[PDB]
Amino acid sequence: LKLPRQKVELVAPPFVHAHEQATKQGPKIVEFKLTIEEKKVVIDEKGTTFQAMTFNGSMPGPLMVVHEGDYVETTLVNPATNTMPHNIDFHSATGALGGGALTLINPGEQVVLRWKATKTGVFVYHCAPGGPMIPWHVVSGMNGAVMVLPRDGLNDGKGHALKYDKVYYVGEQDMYVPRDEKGNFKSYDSPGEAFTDTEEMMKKLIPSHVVFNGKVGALTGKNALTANVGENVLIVHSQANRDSRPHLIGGHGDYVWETGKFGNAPEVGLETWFIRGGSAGAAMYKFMQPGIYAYVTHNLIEAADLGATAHFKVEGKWNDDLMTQVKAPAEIP
Amino acid sequence: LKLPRQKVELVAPPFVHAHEQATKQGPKIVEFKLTIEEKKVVIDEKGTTFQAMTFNGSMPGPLMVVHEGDYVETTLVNPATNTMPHNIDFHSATGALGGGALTLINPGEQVVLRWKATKTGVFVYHCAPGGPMIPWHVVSGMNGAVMVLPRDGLNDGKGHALKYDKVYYVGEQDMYVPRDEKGNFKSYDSPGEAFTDTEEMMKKLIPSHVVFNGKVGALTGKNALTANVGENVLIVHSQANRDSRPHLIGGHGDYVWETGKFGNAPEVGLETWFIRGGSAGAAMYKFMQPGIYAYVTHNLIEAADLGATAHFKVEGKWNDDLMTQVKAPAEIP
Amino acid sequence: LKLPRQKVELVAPPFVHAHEQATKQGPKIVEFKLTIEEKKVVIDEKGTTFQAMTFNGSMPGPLMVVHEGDYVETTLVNPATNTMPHNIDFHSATGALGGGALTLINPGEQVVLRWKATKTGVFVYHCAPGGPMIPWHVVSGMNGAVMVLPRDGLNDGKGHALKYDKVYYVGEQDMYVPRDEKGNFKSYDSPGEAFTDTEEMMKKLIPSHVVFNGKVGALTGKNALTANVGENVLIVHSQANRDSRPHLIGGHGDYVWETGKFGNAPEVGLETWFIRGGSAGAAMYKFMQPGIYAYVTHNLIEAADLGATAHFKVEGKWNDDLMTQVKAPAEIP
Ligand SMILES: OC[C@H]1O[C@](O)(CO)[C@@H](O)[C@@H]1O
Ligand SMILES: OC[C@H]1O[C@](O)(CO)[C@@H](O)[C@@H]1O
Ligand SMILES: OC[C@H]1O[C@](O)(CO)[C@@H](O)[C@@H]1O
Ligand SMILES: [Cu+2]
Ligand SMILES: [Cu+2]
Ligand SMILES: [Cu+2]
Ligand SMILES: [Cu+2]
Ligand SMILES: [Cu+2]
Ligand SMILES: [Cu+2]
Repeated sequence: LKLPRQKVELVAPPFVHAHEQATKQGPKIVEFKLTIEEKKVVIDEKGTTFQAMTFNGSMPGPLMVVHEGDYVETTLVNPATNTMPHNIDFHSATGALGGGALTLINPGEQVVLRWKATKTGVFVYHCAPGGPMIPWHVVSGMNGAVMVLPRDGLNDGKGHALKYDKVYYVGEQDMYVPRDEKGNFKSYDSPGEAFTDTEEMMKKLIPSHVVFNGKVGALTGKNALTANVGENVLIVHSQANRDSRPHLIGGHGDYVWETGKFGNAPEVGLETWFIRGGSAGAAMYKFMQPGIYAYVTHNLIEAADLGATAHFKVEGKWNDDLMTQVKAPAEIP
Repeated sequence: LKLPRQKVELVAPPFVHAHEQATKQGPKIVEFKLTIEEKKVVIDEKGTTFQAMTFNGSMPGPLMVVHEGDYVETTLVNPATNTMPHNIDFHSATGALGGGALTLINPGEQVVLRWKATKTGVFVYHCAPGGPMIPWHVVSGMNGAVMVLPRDGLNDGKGHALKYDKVYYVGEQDMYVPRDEKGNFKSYDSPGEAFTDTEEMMKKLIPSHVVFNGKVGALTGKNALTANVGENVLIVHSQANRDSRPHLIGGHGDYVWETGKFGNAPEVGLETWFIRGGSAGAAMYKFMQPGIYAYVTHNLIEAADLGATAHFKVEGKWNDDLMTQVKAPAEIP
Repeated sequence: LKLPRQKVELVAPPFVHAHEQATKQGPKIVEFKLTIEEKKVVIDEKGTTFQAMTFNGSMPGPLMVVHEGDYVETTLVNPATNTMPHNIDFHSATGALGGGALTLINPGEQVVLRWKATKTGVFVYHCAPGGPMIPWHVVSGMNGAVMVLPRDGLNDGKGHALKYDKVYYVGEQDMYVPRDEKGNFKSYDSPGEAFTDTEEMMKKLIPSHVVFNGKVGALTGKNALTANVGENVLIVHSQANRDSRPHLIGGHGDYVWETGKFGNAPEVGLETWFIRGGSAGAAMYKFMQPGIYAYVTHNLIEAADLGATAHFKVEGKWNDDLMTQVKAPAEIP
C-alpha cells in the first residue's frame, strides 16, 4: 500500500483536530495514536468518584476525522500501568468485529490496525474485549467517534454545499455508580473492585449519571461552547450504549443527520433529534440570536438532575424581529 | 411592527381551535392568552390524586395553530392563587431559551412575549423555570404544543396537497407518583410538599402513570375520538420529556412526520411511529373501516396497564374486501 | 372472492418459507395455519424457565410472506390443551383492531380470518385478547411478523432493484421473570400462576431477559446465521413491545428500512438502526469479509448480559485492502 502518510495530532473533546471539509487530496494513510488510561475520576459537583477507563485520558475519546477512501492506521497502546486487556472496534470499519478481533492487547503491549474508510458519516468507536466485559468497558468510558467526510464536503441533498465554521464533539456517557445502604455513592480502589457492584446495577438498566464530556457541568462556565451570530456550527453527538435525544434550547437543528450517515440527505428544521444507542449523529445550526443556549438530552430529568446539560455562549446583536419581550413582567390588571 | 392583529379563542385538548390550512392571508400578529393553574387532580379510575401544574387548566396545554411567518404574541398570566414562579419556552421560537429567559413571572404577574414563526411543523412548548425545577414543572403537566402550517397547507413531498378533515391533539404525560410502604399511591397537600418524594422517584426514570389528555381513560367512552369512513384525520402527538411510539390499532399512519417538521416530506404507510421525548409529531390517516380503534403507545404495558390508550369510534360501512371473518369461531374438526 | 388459492408451509424462525421476490403472479388467496401452544420453556444457559405462549410453538411466531394485493387467509387454532382464550391482530391489516376483534377463540376452537395486503413492508402480528391480558400475552411470546413485498420486488428508491440472496427473521423478546427473596428466578406451574408476579414486574418496565429466537444463545453455535462473502442478506427484525437498536458488528446496514415500510426509500450505510416497539424493520447487507460477526441490540448491557446476541459465520477470502493488522501485538518500545 504505497500512498502518502499523514500524521494527526488528536485534541481533547469537545474540540476537534484541524481538518479540511472539501479537499483536493486523494486517498492517504492517516495515522492516529490512542493510549489507554484507567483512572479514578470525579464525575459530579458533590465529589462522587468513578473508576473510568479511557482512550487518551478523556471521556469521550477524541474525534478522528478523515475522508472517504482514506486508510486509517491506528496505533493502540495499553501501558503496563493499566490492569486489564483492551481493544478497539470501529463502527466505520469492515471486518473482524470492527477491528476488535485484531486489536486485543494486554498491559504492556501495542498493536497497529489499518482500515479503509468506505462509508461516510460519523461513527462510534469503542473497546469490546469479549463477553460481559464489553458493556463494562464501554460504560466505564471507553468510547469515542470518527467522522468520515465526503471529499466534496457536506451537502444538503439538493445540490448545495453545507460548510461549517466550527465543529464540536459532544460525547454522552451513561454511568452506573452503586450506592451503599444509607444511599451514598460508593467509591472503589480499582476497576476490578468496582466490577461486581457495577454489573449488578448495570443489568437494571438505569444510570446514576448521564454526562457530557465526562462530568456534570463539563461544558459550562469557562468551558461553555461558543459561537457568534451568523456562524454555522456542526455538533457531533455520540452515545455508545444508550439512546439520547439532543435539543438546542433556543435554537433548532437546521440540517440533521440523526442516524449520522452522509450518504443520506439531512432532515431540516428539527426541534429534537434522536441518537440511537451505539451510534453517532450530527446536526448543524446557524446561530441567529446572542446569549446563553443549553444543549441537552430532552429527557429533562437526565438533563437537569443526572448531568446531561452543556451551554453555548453566543455573541452578537439581538434580533427583535425574531423575538421580543413586548411587555416586561407586571402586576395583573 | 405594523401588521394586522387576530385573536384566537383557545379550546381544550383534544380539540383544536378553528384555523385555515392553506390561506391567502399574509403574516399577522396572532394573539393568545395562557393562564397558569396549579391544582390537585384525579389521574386514574382508582382515585389516585396528583399535584398538577397546567397551562389553561388542562394537560396538555392547548394546541396553538399559526402559519409560517406569523408573529405569535402570548400573554402568560400567573395568578396570585398559584404558589410558584413559572415561565414558557416554545421549541418553535428562536432565542432566549425559547422565550423562557424573557417570561419568568411570580404569582400575581403577567408577561407578553412575541416570536416569529420561522419554522414549520408541530413543536412542544413547556415551562422551564431553571435547574431541577425544569423537569418537575414539565412532568407535573406544564407542556403543550404549537402547530406552524405552511401557507399553502400540507403536502406529500411529491407535489400533492394533503388536506385533513379534522385534527386532534393527543398530549402524552409521564407522571411520577410515589408510593407509601404498603404500596399505595401517596397524596400531597401542595406541589411543594410533593416535591421531595416526587424528585427521588423521577431520578429513577420509571413513571407510575403514562396518560393521554391528563387521566387514564380520558379519551374513551363519551370522550372517544370520532371519525367516519372516508375522513382524513390528522393526529398531533406530543411528549415533552419521554419517548413514545404511537400506533393506531386497526389502522396505519398513511402520512407521518414523526420528527414533526413540515419542511421534510412525510413517510408513508407506517404501523408505529416514534415521538422523541421533547418533541411533537403528526400522522394522518384516512379511515377505511367502521368500528372501534385504539390509539396507543405501543409499549403495551404502558398502554394497557399505565394509562396510555385512547379510542376512536368510527361510523360507516364495513368493507369485506379489506377484511372478513371467513368462518366464525367453531369447534376444531 | 374467486381468486386462485395457494397454501404455504410455514417454517420456524430464523428461517423463512420459500417465496418469490419479484413475481409475475397476480393476486391470490394465500392460506396459512397457526396453532397456539402454551408451554414452559428454558430461556437461558443457567436453566431459568419461563411460561411461554406461542404461535406454532416458536418465539417469535413464523414469518409469513405475501405480495401487495394478496389476500391472506389465516386459520388460527387454539387446542383444548391450552388454558386461555387467544386471538390474532395483524399490523398489516385494516379494520377490527387488526383482526383481533374477529378472532377471539377459546380452547377447543378455531377461526378463519382473511385480510387484503394493501400496505407493503414488514409488520408485527400478535395476540391481543383485551385489557391487561394484551401486554401479558405479547411479552409471553405471542408475536411474530408478516412481510408484504411489492410485486416488482424491493428497490433502492433510485430505480435500482435490490435482490436478496437470503432472508433471516430475528424476533426479539423482552421477558419479565420475577425473583424470589434470595434473588433466584422463580418458576411457575402454569401461565395463570405466573400472572400476578409477572404483572407486578412488567409494570416496572425493566426486563430480566432480552433474547433472540426465544432463548439466550439461540442464534449461536450450530445455529449461527450463515453467509458467504458476496451474498446480500436481508435481516427482518421485530419487537412487539419495546424498542431495539440493531447493529451488525463488523458490518453495516447497506440499505435499511428502520420503520419497515417499502413505500419509503431505504436509508444507506447505517451503523445502528432503530426498531420501534410495536414494529418490524429490515436491513440488507452484502458481506465483504469472512469470519464471525455478532448481530446485537446496541444497548450492550442487554446484548451481552441479558441475552440479545446472535452470530453470523461467514465464509470467503479475507480482504486486506479493507482491513489489516499492520503489526501484531508486541511490547511497547
Ligand atoms: O445529501 C445526500 C443525498 O444527496 C443526493 O446525492 C442528491 O439528492 C442523494 O443521492 C443523497 O442521498
Ligand atoms: O413535503 C416537503 C418536501 O417536499 C418538497 O418541497 C418537494 O419534494 C421537498 O423539498 C420537501 O422536503
Ligand atoms: O423505494 C421507494 C421509493 O422509491 C420511489 O418510488 C422512487 O424514488 C419513491 O416514490 C418511493 O418512496
Ligand atoms: Cu477496554
Ligand atoms: Cu459497537
Ligand atoms: Cu411552571
Ligand atoms: Cu424543551
Ligand atoms: Cu394469547
Ligand atoms: Cu399491536
